[PDB]
Amino acid sequence: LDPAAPPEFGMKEMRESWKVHVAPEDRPTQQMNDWDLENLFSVTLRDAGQIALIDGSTYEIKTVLDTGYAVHISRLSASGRYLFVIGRDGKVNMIDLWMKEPTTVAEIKIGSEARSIETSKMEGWEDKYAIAGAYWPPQYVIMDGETLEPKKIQSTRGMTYDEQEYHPEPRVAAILASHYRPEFIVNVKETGKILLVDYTDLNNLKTTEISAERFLHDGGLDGSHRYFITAANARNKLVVIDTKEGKLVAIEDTGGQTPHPGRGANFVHPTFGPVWATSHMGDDSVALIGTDPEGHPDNAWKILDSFPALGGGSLFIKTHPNSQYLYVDATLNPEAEISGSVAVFDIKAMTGDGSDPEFKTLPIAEWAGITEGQPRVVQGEFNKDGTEVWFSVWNGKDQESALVVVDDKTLELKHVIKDERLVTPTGKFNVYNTMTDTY
Amino acid sequence: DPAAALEDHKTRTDNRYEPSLDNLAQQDVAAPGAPEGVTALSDAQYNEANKIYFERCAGCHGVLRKGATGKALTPDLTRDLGFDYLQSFITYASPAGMPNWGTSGELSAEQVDLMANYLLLDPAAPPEFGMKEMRESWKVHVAPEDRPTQQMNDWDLENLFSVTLRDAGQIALIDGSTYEIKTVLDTGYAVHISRLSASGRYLFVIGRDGKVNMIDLWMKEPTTVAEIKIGSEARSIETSKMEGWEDKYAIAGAYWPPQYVIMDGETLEPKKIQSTRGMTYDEQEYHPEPRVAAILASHYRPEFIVNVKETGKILLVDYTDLNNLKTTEISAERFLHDGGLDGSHRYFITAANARNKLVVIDTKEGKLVAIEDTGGQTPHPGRGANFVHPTFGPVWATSHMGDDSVALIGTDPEGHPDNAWKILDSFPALGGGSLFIKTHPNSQYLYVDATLNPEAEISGSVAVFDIKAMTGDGSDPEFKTLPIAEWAGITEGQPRVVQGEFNKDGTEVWFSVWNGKDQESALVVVDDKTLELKHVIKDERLVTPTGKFNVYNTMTDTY
Ligand code: DHE
Ligand code: DHE
Ligand code: HEM
Repeated sequence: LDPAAPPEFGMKEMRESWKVHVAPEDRPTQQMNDWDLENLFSVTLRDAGQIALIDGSTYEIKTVLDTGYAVHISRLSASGRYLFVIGRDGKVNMIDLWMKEPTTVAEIKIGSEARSIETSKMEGWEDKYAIAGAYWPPQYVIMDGETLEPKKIQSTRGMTYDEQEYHPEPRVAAILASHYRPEFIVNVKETGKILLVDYTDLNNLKTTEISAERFLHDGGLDGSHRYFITAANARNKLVVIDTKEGKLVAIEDTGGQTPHPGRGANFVHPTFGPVWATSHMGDDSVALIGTDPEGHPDNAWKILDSFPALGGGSLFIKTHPNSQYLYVDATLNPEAEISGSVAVFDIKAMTGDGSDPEFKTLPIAEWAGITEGQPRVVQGEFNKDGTEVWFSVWNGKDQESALVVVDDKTLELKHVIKDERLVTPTGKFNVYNTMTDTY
Repeated sequence: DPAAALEDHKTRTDNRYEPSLDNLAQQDVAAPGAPEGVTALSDAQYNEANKIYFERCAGCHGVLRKGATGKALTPDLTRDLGFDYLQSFITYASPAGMPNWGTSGELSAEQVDLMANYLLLDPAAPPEFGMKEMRESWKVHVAPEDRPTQQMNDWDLENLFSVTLRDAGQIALIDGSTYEIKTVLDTGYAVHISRLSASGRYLFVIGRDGKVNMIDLWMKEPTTVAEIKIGSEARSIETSKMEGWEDKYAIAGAYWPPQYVIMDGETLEPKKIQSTRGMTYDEQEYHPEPRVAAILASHYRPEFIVNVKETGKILLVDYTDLNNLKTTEISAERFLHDGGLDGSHRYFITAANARNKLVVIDTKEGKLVAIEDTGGQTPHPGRGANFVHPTFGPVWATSHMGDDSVALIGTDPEGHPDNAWKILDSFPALGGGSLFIKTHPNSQYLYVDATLNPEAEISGSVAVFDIKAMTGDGSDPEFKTLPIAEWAGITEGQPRVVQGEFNKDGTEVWFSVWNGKDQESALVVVDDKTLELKHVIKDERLVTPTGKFNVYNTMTDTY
C-alpha cells in the first residue's frame, strides 16, 4: 500500500506545546543554591523519563527531575547556568541551575522523533540561543536561550551532496556550536550536508551548506576548537570542517567499520602531536587522525594509526587534558564479559611505531556488583578537574543498574553509585566539560 | 454551501494570472486505490481528471493540493466535504486563465464528476528531477573550444531583440534598427523569457517545460550550442552579472520540482541543484511546493537573487563556491513574484503580489530594508521602471493587475532619505489588468500597458506619462493614450498589447500586439521622441509574440 506521510510539526504545534513555567524576570539574578554547579553531572534515567543531577565530588543525587521520555543528551548553556535536555519524543526541558531548587523553567516539543540539542558558544553570545534537531519531521529549530520561544524552524529536506537527488527524509544528527563564529554546526545525515548556521540574524539567515559525506552522525571539535571532525558512519569516513573558514578540509577512511566517536577524544600523541580519536561499532579498532596543520603539517588530517581495543560494539572513547589515559567501551558487544568492561590505553606509552598498544581491561560491571542480566557499560565522562571518570552500568528498568566512578590516576575503583531512583542510567554530562566542550 | 463558488471561483482580472501546469499535465499517471467510502476512477478517467487538474486548478491549489492562493484540497479535507459538495461547487466553474491560451474555466458535466471524484482520491506526487535526469537531458552541440573566438556575423548584437513566439515554442531574433527578423529558432515548447550573459555573447531561453537552451550570438548563423532540462515546469532564468564573473554561470528556477539549478555558463553542465521546499516565513509551517518565481543577478556581489513564492523567502546565493555553499535566506512576504533592481543596481524591489506589497532588499548588505503596501491591487512590475522624478528624486514604478494604479517608491536612501522606500505617489493609468511599466534613461516617458483589461479599447492601448511634467503635488498626472493595436491594423480577435521594451539607444520602444496562434499578431515600434508610430512588424512566422528583450538592455539591466 501507499505510505501515508506522518504529520508535520511546525510553529503552531511548537507554540502550543511551549510552556514557560518561570519567566526570566522571576528567576534569580545569581546562584541561590549552594551546589557546585560546574562539577555537577546530569545523568539520563532513560526509561523513567527523568534525569538525576549528581554532585561530582560527593556523588550525592542532588535532585531527580521529570523530563521527556528517554532523554538522549544533556547540554549546557555557555555560562553553565541553563541545562537543556531532549527526549527521543522531541520534548525539550530547560532547567535553571541557579534556582534554590532547580527545575524546568520552560519546555517545548520540537518534533516527533529527536536526538540532538545544543547551545550558542561563540564569545559574546552566551545564553542567547539553543537549537534542537529532529529525525522527524526533518528539521532543526533555533529557540530563545532564555525562554525556549521557537524563533526559526528550518527544514532539512533537500538534495544529496553527491548524486544530487532529492531526499524527503534527511534526519538531523549531531549539532555542535562554533567557537570561531556565531554559528551552529548541524549534521544532516541522509544528504551528507553539514550546515553552518549564523544566528546573528534569524530574519536574513546566512548559512553555509557544506557538501561532505552521507550518513553523518556524531562528532566533535579538535583541541583548538577550530575543526569539526565527524563520522559519516555507514561509509567508514571522518569528515573534517574548518569552522573559521567555513569549508570542507578533508574526508578520510578510518580503516575500521562504522566509526562512532561520540564527541571523540582529543589528546597530544607523544610522536604524532595533537590528534583526535574514535572507536567503532562495527569492529574493535581505534583510529587516530592528526589535527594540527600549523604545527604538524605532515600528519594533519591523516589517519596516523589504527589499533584494537576490547572488541566490536564500541560507542564512546574518552580522555581529558589532565589524564594520560584513553578509555574505550564496548557497549553493544554480544559477549557480556566484554560489554561489561572498558579498555584503557596509556597515551604516554604510545610510540606510533605501528605495533598495537597494550591496554588494561577494567571490569566495570563486575566492580558495580550486579547479579541479574548482562548490564552494558557505556560512555565515560570526566569530572571538572579531569581526575575521575564515570561510566554507566546500564541494566533493565526492572533490574539493578549503577554508575561506576574510576580514579583516573590509578585506574582503580573510586565509587559505585546505586539508588532505587537510578533507573536505566545512560548518558552522563559534567556541566563544566559540556559547557566548554572539553574532550 | 456550494453556492460560494460564485465568488470564490469568479473570474477576475487579477486572478486570471495563475500558473497553468500544462507541461506536467501531459505526464501519464496510474490511478490510485480508492479507500473505504470512495468510488475509484479507472486509469483513463483518473488520467483525464489529472490533466484538467494540472492545467486549471494546480496553479491556485497546488500540484500536491496543499494550497497556494486557493486553500488545500487534500483527501482528509475533501472527504469531509463529501462528493455532493464538491460536485455542486465545481459545477459553478473555475476562474479563467490567461488570454490567448489559458482555460475558459468551463467543464462538462462528466468532467465536473471526474474532478469531484479525483479530489477525493489520494494525489500522487509527480516525479522528482535530479542530477541523473538532468545529465541524461544535457547535450552540448558545439563544445566551447569549437565555437568562434570573435563575432563571425555582421549583426549589431547589442541592438538585437529576442522575441518569444509563445505557442510555437520559438524565438525570433530581430534587428533593432532595420526591424528585420534575422532568424527564428525552435526550442520545442513555449519559451517564457530570454536572458543575456553579461558579455552579451550568449542568449539563454527557458521553456515553460523546464528546457533550457543556450545560443551563441557570435556564430555566422546563431543556434543552440547547448541544452538541458532542469524540471517539469519552469519560468525563470538568469546569468551571472557580478563584474569578473561574466559568462561563468546561469541559473534556472522551477515550479516543479520546487528547485533552482546553477549551471556552467559555457556548457550548461548542471553544477548545483537546490530544493526550495521549506518553511513559510511568517507562520513557519512546512510547505511542500514553494515555487521559484523571478531570479535576478547581483551587481554588488557574485550572487543570484531567487524569489521563492509560497514561503515568502528571497534567497541570495553566492556562486563563488558551490561545494561550501553560502546563502542568505531572507524572510520577506508570501507570494513573491517579479521585481527589478533600482537605478543604482543595489536594491532589489519585488512584488509580493497577492498581498499588495513591495519588498526591498539591499543586495550589498544582504538584508531586507522595507516592505510597503502600494495602495493598489496586485502589483505586477515585471522588472519595473526606474527614473529620476523631477521633485521626488530617484524612484521605481509598478502598475497593477487588480486596478488602474501606478505607484512610485523612492529608491535613494542616501540622497533623498525621507522619500526612501515610501510610496510617494499613486495615480491612474488606462485601467486595470496592467502587466508592464517601462522607461529608459534617455526617455522622458513612462509607458504603462493594460493587457488583461476586459475592455478591448483599453487592452489594445498604452498610457504614456511625461516624467518632465510630473510635479508630485498630489494631483494625478495626465497621460497620452497610444492606440497600439489600432496602429498595427489587426481586425480578427481582440489582440492584447503587452510589454514595452526599448532599443539600445532608448530612442524607440516596442510593444507586442498579442493575438491567438491562428490569428494575426504584430510588434509595434513607437518613436519615443514624438510618441508617434514608427514601424509595424508583421510576418506569418510572428505567432503569439509576447516577451521582447533587447540584448543591451537585458545584459546591463537597464530599466
Ligand atoms: C544523533 C545522535 C547523537 C548526537 C546528539 C547531539 O549532537 O547532541 C547521539 C549521541 C548520544 C550520546 C552522547 C554522548 C556524548 O558524550 O556526547 C549518548 C549518551 C547517547 C546515548 C545512546 N544513543 Fe545516541 N543514538 C542515536 C542518535 C544520536 N545519539 C541513534 O539514532 C541511535 C543509533 C538509535 C536510536 O534509536 O536512538 C542511538 C543510540 C543510542 C543508545 O543506544 C544510547 C546508549 C542510549 C539511548 O537512549 O538510546 N547518544
Ligand atoms: C516567474 C515569472 C517571471 C519572471 C521571470 C524571470 O525572472 O526570469 C515572468 C516574467 C515574464 C515576462 C518578463 C518580462 C520582463 O520585462 O522582464 C514576460 C514578458 C512574461 C510573459 C507572460 N507570462 Fe510570465 N507568467 C508566469 C511566471 C513568470 N513570468 C506564470 O506563472 C504565468 C502567470 C502563467 C504561466 O503558467 O506561465 C505567466 C504568464 C505569462 C503570460 O501569459 C505572458 C503575458 C505571455 C507568455 O509568453 O506566456 N512573463
Ligand atoms: C479547477 C477546475 C479547480 C478545482 C477542481 C477547484 C476546487 C475547489 C474546491 C472544491 C473548493 C472548495 C473547497 C472548500 O470549500 O473547502 C475551492 C475553493 C477555492 N478555489 Fe478552487 N478550484 C479550481 C480552480 C481554482 C483556481 C484557478 C483558483 C485561483 C484563481 C481557485 C481559487 C479558489 C479559492 C479562492 C477558493 C475559496 C477558498 C479560498 O482559498 O479562499 N480555484 N476550489
